[PDB]
Amino acid sequence: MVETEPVQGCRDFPPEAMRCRRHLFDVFHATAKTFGFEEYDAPVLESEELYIRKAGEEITEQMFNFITKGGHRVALRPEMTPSLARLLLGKGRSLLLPAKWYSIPQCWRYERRREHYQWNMDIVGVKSVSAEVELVCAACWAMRSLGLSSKDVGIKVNSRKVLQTVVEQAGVTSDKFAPVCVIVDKMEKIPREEVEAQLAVLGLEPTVVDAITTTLSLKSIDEIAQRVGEEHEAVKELRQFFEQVEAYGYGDWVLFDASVVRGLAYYTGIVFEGFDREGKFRALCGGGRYDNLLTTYGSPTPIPCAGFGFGDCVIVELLQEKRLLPDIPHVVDDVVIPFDESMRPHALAVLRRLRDAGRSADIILDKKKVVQAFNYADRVGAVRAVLVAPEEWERGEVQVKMLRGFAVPLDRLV
Amino acid sequence: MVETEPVQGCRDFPPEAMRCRRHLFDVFHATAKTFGFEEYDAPVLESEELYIRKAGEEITEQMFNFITKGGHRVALRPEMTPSLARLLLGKGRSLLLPAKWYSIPQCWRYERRREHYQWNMDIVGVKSVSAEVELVCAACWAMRSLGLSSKDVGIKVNSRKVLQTVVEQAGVTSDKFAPVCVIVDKMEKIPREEVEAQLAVLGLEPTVVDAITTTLSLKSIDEIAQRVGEEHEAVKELRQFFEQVEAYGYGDWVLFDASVVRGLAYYTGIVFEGFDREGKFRALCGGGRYDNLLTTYGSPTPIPCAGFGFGDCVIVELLQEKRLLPDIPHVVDDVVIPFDESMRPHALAVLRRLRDAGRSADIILDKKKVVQAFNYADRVGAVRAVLVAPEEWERGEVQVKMLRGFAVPLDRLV
Ligand SMILES: N[C@@H](Cc1c[nH]c[nH+]1)C(=O)O
Ligand SMILES: N[C@@H](Cc1c[nH]c[nH+]1)C(=O)O
Ligand SMILES: Cc1nc(N)ccc1Br
Ligand SMILES: Cc1nc(N)ccc1Br
Repeated sequence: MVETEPVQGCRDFPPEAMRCRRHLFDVFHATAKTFGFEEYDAPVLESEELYIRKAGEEITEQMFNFITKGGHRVALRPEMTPSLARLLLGKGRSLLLPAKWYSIPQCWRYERRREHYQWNMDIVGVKSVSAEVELVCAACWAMRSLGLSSKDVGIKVNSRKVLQTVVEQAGVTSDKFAPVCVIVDKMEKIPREEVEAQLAVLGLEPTVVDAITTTLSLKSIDEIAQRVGEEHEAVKELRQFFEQVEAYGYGDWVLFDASVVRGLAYYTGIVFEGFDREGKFRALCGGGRYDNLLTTYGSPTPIPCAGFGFGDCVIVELLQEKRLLPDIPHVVDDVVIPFDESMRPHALAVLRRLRDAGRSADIILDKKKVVQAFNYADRVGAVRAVLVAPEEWERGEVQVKMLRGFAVPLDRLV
Repeated sequence: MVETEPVQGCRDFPPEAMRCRRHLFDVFHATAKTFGFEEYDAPVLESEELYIRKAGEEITEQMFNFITKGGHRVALRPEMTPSLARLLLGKGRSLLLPAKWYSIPQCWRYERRREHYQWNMDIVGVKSVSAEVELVCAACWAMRSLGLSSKDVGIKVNSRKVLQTVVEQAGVTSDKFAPVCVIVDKMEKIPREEVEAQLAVLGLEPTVVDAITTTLSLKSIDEIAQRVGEEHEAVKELRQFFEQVEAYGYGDWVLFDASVVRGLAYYTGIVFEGFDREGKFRALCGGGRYDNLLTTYGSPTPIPCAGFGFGDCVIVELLQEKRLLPDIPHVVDDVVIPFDESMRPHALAVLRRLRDAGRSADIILDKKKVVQAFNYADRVGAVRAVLVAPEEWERGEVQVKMLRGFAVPLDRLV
């Protein structure tokens, strides 16, 4: 035999598993359309340039890359956001803004699974927190559409500006801010002592760290205000954020967590994460504001951006745990059963009529006995079995039977 | 700047181009559902083993492949059919047959464009030509659904068994039959003299070639019969085929062409190609019967298979040529315009109501003047603009205006 298992770390999607994936993707699509985003795509294979940010990131560290025969540096994309930036940047003044773009790219890592699908939603050209508000509400919407509630999940929200103020006041050149987020992002996962030591390696001093941990463990926006001011950008922003989410009707879904930073270098302002309220699973989704990526890529004018990624794995685990992923059995409207081979030409004409009317229909393709054909109809989840027999055809009729046996005229079938 | 162009031979799909791709994919999906096929997927990255057939094929020759860091032979799939076989074979006795599986994989080649999307439709477990009939009718259906007619296109049909009989009677061991098809497949593309010389290289003699070209240029099924018999498999098959397609209502779409072989090694019986009736474009789609692939992959019992691939490029060129690809402008049902920032909380509640009712709606995310907001609504193709102003909100109303301005109650919006 040839190897029937897929390549290391990659999933097969036979029809059963594919119905589960469609169930999910359908929601990502429907949500995106509900929120007015526009679909886009770009190649899974990008130039390796695009992902060299040098902030010790997990996503750049764990990169599926290789060299073409021509000697060019390429890589299977680990995330979408850089591809988006390339596209947006490719369009100059010609891109109407604001722009709301979404996609469901397969993304790759080398190491544990090595690929996944990630819904991406991004808003371009909106300075205000109204964008983050929309994005966060989109993630909730999607989760709600999958049957989840604010009892089951929520979205932790923060701003990196708070910590930016604190880092800056510590005398630390602003270049250090990206690696500091990537290290502090590991605060939950790994112990307190082993995070400290990373910051010491990147040249930071002890009193400047104290203020980091303290601010990380601040429990409220009012507590942040005490430390930084009530008309600091972040406080006004976050109050506006929570006020807007409150008004849209999703206030029970969102909450402030000062420990939330995310592990990506490019986030400048608000950042967020979906999580289950039982503490069982990793982040359901993740995003934030990244107002300087496109300047970094060489845009002559800075372009404000915000968005998120919502993976295809954790959501499923969670939906299984909550018994919200029932087997989706296959369905087709009609199965057309010729009484025998002499009725095939006639069964085809029937098949053609049914399909013309927008119905999904099979016709039995092999030579088989009526009861075996009917069993088959049940097995593939036919709503209806349509028997084409010679005695009924002579009368201009067929025999129909609902699975979930009467004589019926041809016109009246549809 | 970073490089804004995609990697060599790969396409970007910004929203405009993506709407064109959805237009097409929608039809592939809808057709598949109409014909009762089940979606599946597998990884774009496969083991290179899977494609070593050694019949001098163009698809194996032009393979996008590389080695992982672990030293394993892998490759971006050039086609789907081998992946399908792996899947089908992975399921043993447990796969209910017949099975009808479809997918729209991106496929890859190294060399001219290096990737494309290819609708795949395959039927597994059906001995009879009813499968090829269904497949061919599916391809037509799809093309018809894109606005094309039998005046514009058709599907040339043949059987490799005819040539098999002729090759065998020439004393040529059956091993030679796969390379002979791959060479003769180049009969249209390259000149008569340069095809002859390929067959001479693979050890064939002169009189055996004469019979090949003559049979290739036979113009009718009746002419084939003269040469091989009226109850040769192929003649009975093809008559059954054309009779069945005739009965389904698509007889004007299909026709016999003895020169049709396809360039793939695995086809055993009936084979077909879509083409434009003006002689301008390459093959729109291509397929056939491959009853021994799964035996070749190590199946303990032979499993009959048939199917086709339908690329995303030629169809588009053709649809453009026939003016059947109009710009699909963006649409959204509602754009919600707060009179000003003090009306935002209220505009959100409105936004929430609209979306709850299944409508697609935006809300203006930046701070902007009403007329600029309304311009924007037009630019993104809003069907309707919904103005949330303080005088109307106090009355429990909004101002609605159709783009393709009245006071309206909130309940009555939906
Ligand atoms: N690229 C981010 C998600 C994101 C989309 N837009 C902004 N952020 C991630 O992989 O987590
Ligand atoms: N794999 C074939 C198409 C096909 C699908 N099933 C059978 N044949 C191609 O690339 O042309
Ligand atoms: C979980 C994950 N994250 C990435 N960034 C890329 C692939 C995979 Br799998
Ligand atoms: C036209 C084409 N054919 C393949 N087999 C693979 C990629 C591409 Br592009």
